[PDB]
Amino acid sequence: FSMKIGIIGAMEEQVTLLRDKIENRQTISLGGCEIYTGQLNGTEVALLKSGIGKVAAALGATLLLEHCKPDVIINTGSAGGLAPTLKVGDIVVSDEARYHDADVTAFGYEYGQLPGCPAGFKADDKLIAAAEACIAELNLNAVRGLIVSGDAFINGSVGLAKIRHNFPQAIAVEMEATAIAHVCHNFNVPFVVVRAISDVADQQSHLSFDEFLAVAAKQSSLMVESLVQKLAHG
Amino acid sequence: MKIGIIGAMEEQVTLLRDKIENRQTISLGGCEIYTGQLNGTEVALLKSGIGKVAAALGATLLLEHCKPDVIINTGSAGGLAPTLKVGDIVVSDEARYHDADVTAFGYEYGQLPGCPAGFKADDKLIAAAEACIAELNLNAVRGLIVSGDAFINGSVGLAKIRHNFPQAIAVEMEATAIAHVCHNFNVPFVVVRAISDVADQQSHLSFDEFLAVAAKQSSLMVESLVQKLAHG
Ligand SMILES: CSC[C@H]1O[C@H](O)[C@H](O)[C@@H]1O
Ligand SMILES: CSC[C@H]1O[C@H](O)[C@H](O)[C@@H]1O
Ligand SMILES: Nc1ncnc2[nH]cnc12
Ligand SMILES: Nc1ncnc2[nH]cnc12
Repeated sequence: FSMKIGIIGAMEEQVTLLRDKIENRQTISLGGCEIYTGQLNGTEVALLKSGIGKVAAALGATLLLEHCKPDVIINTGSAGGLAPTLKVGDIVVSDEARYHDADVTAFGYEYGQLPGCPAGFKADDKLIAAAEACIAELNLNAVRGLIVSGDAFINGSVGLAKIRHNFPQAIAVEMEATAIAHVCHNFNVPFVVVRAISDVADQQSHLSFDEFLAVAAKQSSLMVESLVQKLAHG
Repeated sequence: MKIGIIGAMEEQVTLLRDKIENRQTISLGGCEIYTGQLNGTEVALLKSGIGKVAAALGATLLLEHCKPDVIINTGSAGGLAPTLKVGDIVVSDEARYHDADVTAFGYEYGQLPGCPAGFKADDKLIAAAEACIAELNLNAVRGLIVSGDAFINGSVGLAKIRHNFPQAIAVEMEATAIAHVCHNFNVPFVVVRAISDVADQQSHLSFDEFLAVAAKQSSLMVESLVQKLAHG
């Protein structure tokens, strides 16, 4: 009864459903980001709409941490599926997060790793578990694994193949997860990514994203709502 | 007036950290902020770490806490403009991401949704920097600086930047992130960095050889600029 859960989403459509569910909501506007406070099923939450990309997410994650001091962070939104058994709508939960577009290999850093940072960032084990519990209880299809981020919308061709080559175990790709993980790592705050698949990152990813965002928002949202419930009670 | 200064590597901010008097260190979000005076001018120097997220994070803490009036981003860079040479100075007219790509939806290459395609550095700050470059007889170039989370070492990487930004004068890894954050906070900025390599196949070796040189030059520039900004 005194846990505050931070939730971060990039686009308005990706956070709109959850924003409308917040009881006693209030709006805080800062650094070009918006933070909704209130409760979601009796649980105190702080929902930030960050904007797209690594820097936007970092700026927002920093404002959320520094200002709302949430206990854990859940990054939601959509993603391009890379793992074979993923279909539009299915859930992906992060085990870990890595930048697919960071490269200081010229200095002997592991591909994806930035100097001063670990090669990848680990999601909180308990958060991952509660998320798997929800996945099982809602009976949805999900895959747990490495999620990779970059400042590009993958659309097949070279972009896609480079990622597949460098991160064969990557189960999905998007644009904010690793930045949020990087910031939480610095603030020593537990995180977990729970996203719904909107496309498969090929030549059709753009059209698929357009046709299925409502579906990904709904599916990811249901999971987040359920995860907050699960986390604060069980 | 308080001038905020951001640099990535310790080696890149240590000379400046040393001259700060009435010095205090604040440790937060895994970044260090050194507040005090640099030759009579109030400053806040942040060692951010390498890359866009590291810089965005550091910049946000700096702005949201020390509330500087302007931001000076320093450090080094890979020369792209034909006349640049190790030690030379590049000044930002503007900064753009060379690795952001959401063109699949119609944004300009390098542009992220919700942001202008590029971020303009402050005219006054640019003018002051040019006056210092002139007063110190330094060889410098002004123009577009492109940032990315990759160290450029010729080959395909360099080719991609030549192709999307034939006009870029230099490449590095934090500038646009800092510009982006200053944008959201309405804080003017300017980038002043020294060339440590020319981003070719030997950039790694050259970065290694001229580490110190870069640090000294960029530092000298920053001290002069701070001074000019605060006392004419
Ligand atoms: C419109 S670019 C794709 C967006 O959806 C996912 O959440 C990505 O991370 C990005 O925010
Ligand atoms: C060690 S990778 C190159 C570094 O020097 C420049 O300042 C870049 O921005 C990065 O911080
Ligand atoms: N294909 C893709 N690339 C990047 N971010 C995405 N988010 C959802 N689909 C994506
Ligand atoms: N070649 C290069 N690429 C990226 N950042 C740099 N900083 C200095 N040289 C660089």
